[PDB]
This record gives sequence, C-alpha cells and structure tokens, in this order.
Amino acid sequence: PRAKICVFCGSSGGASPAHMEAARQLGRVMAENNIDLVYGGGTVGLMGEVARTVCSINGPESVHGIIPEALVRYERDGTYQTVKDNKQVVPTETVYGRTTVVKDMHTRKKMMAEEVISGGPGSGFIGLSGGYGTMEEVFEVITWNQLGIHTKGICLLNVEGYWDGILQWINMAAAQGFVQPGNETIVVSAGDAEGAVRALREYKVSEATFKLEWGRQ
Amino acid sequence: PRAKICVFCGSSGGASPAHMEAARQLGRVMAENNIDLVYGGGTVGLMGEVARTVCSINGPESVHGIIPEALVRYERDGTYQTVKDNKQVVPTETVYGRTTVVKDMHTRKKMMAEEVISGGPGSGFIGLSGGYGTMEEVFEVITWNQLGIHTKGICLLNVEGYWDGILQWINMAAAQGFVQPGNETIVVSAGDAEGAVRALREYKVSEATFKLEWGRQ
Repeated sequence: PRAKICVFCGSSGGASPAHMEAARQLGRVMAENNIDLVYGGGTVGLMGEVARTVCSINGPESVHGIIPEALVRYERDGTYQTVKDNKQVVPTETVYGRTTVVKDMHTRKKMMAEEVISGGPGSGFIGLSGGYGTMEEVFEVITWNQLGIHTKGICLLNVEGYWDGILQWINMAAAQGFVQPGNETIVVSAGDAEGAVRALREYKVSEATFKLEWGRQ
Repeated sequence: PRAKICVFCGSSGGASPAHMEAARQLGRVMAENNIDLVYGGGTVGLMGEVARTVCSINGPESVHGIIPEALVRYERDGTYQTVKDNKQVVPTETVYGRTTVVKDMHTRKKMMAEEVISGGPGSGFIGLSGGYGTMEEVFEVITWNQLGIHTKGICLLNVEGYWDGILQWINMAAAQGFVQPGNETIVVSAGDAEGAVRALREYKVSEATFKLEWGRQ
C-alpha cells in the first residue's frame, strides 16, 4: 500500500510566487518518494499546481481529486477535456489525474480523509497556503486525530510565515488548556516540502503522551 | 422572530478565570437583549456556563442545546436529570434549557447553523475561547457565509488576546489573496460581550463588496 497525502491548499495562486513554487516543490518531493496525492480537484491555483506536477512526474494513477456534484462542468472547454458516461465534464485525466464526483461536501471530506487514513506509512495531511475552507479542512482532520478516529500526522507547509498566526494560536490554546497536553503536537509545521513529507513519515500519535507520562507512568 | 446566537466554545473551562467570566457576561448580555441561545449542549466548561446563566435569567425555552446520540447518557446523574420518552438522559432542562438529540455530528452542525440562520435580526455566531473543534465550527460557518449560504455575521469573542493569532492569520491571508477581497470582514473580533452582540447586530454582508465595487459600478 503506497503512502497517500491529502494536500489542503488555495484555489487561488497567492500573491507571492513562493506559494506556487512551494506547490511545485511539494509535488516534486511527493512524486520522488512515490507518494500518491489526494486533493480538492481544482485545476487552478496551488491545488491545480500540485496535481499538475505530481501527475506530470508519475501519471494519472498517481493523483486523485474529489469534486462535489455542484462544482461539475457540463461543457468541455479548456483544461476540462475528460467526459464521464453521465456526460459530466471533468479535469483532463492525463494532466490532472483521476477524479471522483460525489454528491455533497460531507462525503467528499469523508472520502479524502478515508483515502489518507487507509494509506501506507508516511500517509498524512498537508495544509499548504489557503483560505477559510482549507482551514476548516485542516482543523477537521485535527479534530479527528484528537477524537482517536485516525492516527495520521498533520503538517502545515509554512511559506513565508503564512501559518505563523495559527501556530501562535495553537501555542496560546495549549497554554490555556483548551488543547489538552499531548494534543499540541497533532499539527506540526515545516519550512519546506521535504520537511513536511519527512514530518508526516516521522509522526507518532502516542509520542507526546509518552514523553508526558512515561517518567511518571 | 427572536434573535438567536450560536455560541462556539470549549468543553474545558480555561486556565484563566477571564474565559469563564466572559462566558457569564456573554450570557448576561444575551439574556438582557432577549437573545436566545444555541449551543453544543453539555453542562461543563464555557458551554455549560453560558447555557447556565442564560437559562438562569430567561428560562429553559431560551436555551437550545444540540447533542449527538453518542454523547447521550442513559442513566440519571448529576446535572443530567431530565428523561425523554425514549429514555435518553439529557442535561437538566430547568438549569440548562431544552436539548435535542441528533444521530450524527453533521446534522448537529447543520441544525445549530439552521437555527441561527432562520433567526431574527441580530442573530449570529459567536466564537468564545475553545480548541480544535470550535475552530472547525467557526471556519465552517465562515465558509458558509462565503458561499452565500447564509447572511449572518461571525464574531470572535477575544478574551485576553486568545484569538489574536487567528486574526493575524486572517490579515495575512487577506494580504496574500487566499481570502478574497470583501471576505476579510466576514469575521470580526470583540473585546467584550456587548461588543460581540453589537457586532452581530451591525453586520451587513454586502458592505465590504459595496465598498470595493461601488466605485467601479
């Protein structure tokens, strides 16, 4: 079973070029380590970029995008050249990999998460630069790790201190106890892509609790 | 139609007394303006405190808590003393208001959100100090405002600079364009409770877009 990483990132490209370059490098590092990609299914912005590079290196079978029925297209213009039996027009498989269309957002999040959770070692969630939606996704999978539903690691790919405020908040919440001790390390940050993939490979759920409790049992 | 505010906050009390006191004050201000409460349910932490004060001032009909079947109790104990026909044991109605039990988390979030959305003017979402789950809820309703699903305002009740890192991130994301212009103001912060209620009452969805586009028609 190959490792699978779900990348949460913006539909937009981002003001600084550093975000797009970070998307490229993340794609390159994931492809180099034979890690399959799970993502929102966009062809634009960081999403489209990661999908594009990963698919460029390792083919369509390497990338899986999950799209709700609401965001489906019914006419074959531009990047969308692949047509399903039901006449839904979807992003080009050769350029952006396989895509599944699900009815609602709920089963979409559930499917992406499920694919990551059932992946081999090194499988994890990565949050690249993004807006409100990627944040909701990241905190969702974080909450799921906290509830003991899954043991996969969660890494924030921090480009030019983009995620700094959130890490700051995590620290504050930890200090205030709203995040319980041993749960502060569910999410980790990385300066670069290799850092992030490495973080996902290294991650152990019981590690923080072990460090906390072992000397006292 | 009375105004309804859904308050998102941690099950834990918080290290500093300021968070709990803030829960009390929010309860008092909400009760004074005849604003009904929607919340996670339970009797412990900020949730329990807000529910407790609001119900203390304005009675059971004033508070609605929504609880998943998993968090139901089947035997009477402590704060949980009210038994439904189906023999589910729920927090005391006289102390903590009415509570509805739903199957899963999804329909729970949808129900709380629904109750806010169909409320009268001044209805809103408030994020008091909380962990990962409340964060996911807040960014969820923010995303829903962004998609045009609802026109209600979202306010972070900032206790001792608890939410500061998040506001910082919102500014950074706005600057980087991952939060589109006119969407940075979907969420606003408040130092005190009256501030928050005021913010929810004042909020207008098209305002930012108006400021952005009116000059360009």
